[PDB]
Amino acid sequence: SGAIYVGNYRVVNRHLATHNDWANLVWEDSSRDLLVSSTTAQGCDTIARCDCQTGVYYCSSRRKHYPVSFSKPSLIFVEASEYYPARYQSHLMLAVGHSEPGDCGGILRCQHGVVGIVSTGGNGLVGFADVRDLLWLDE
Ligand SMILES: CO[C@@H](C(=O)N1CCC[C@H](C(N)=O)C1)c1cccnc1
Ligand SMILES: [Zn+2]
Repeated sequence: SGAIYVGNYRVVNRHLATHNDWANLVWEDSSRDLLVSSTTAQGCDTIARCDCQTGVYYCSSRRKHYPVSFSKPSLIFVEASEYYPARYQSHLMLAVGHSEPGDCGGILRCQHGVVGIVSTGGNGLVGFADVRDLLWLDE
């Protein structure tokens, strides 16, 4: 679990969105595994606006933050899970690291701010849904 809190927005994995998220919906995209809902209180996270390929992510199944090198956002084939069939997920970045079911939502960040959140795992790989192109999160 986990979210990004920027401005009056909450960014979560679409597959983990709650009823309150759907009832206060701003934007959602199944192909990216992202959903954004509106919040009453202002958040403290800032979004990175950069081309970094190195950063640090939070892994809840280890209680640890790990430094990683990650690929540029791309269209990647992801295996069937309880939440989606096997399909192509867009705007996804991969790295080598631990990610098991429950780690979705952990933040990946670089020197400029939040880059994205954990969205996929297994086999010693972790995938992150990028948010750096969503410029509207800053206004
Ligand atoms: C977070 O890791 C899970 C994962 O990749 N999922 C399930 C949750 C939905 C993910 C997606 N974005 O399509 C895929 C996972 C699965 C299967 C095995 N190990 C780990
Ligand atoms: Zn950066």
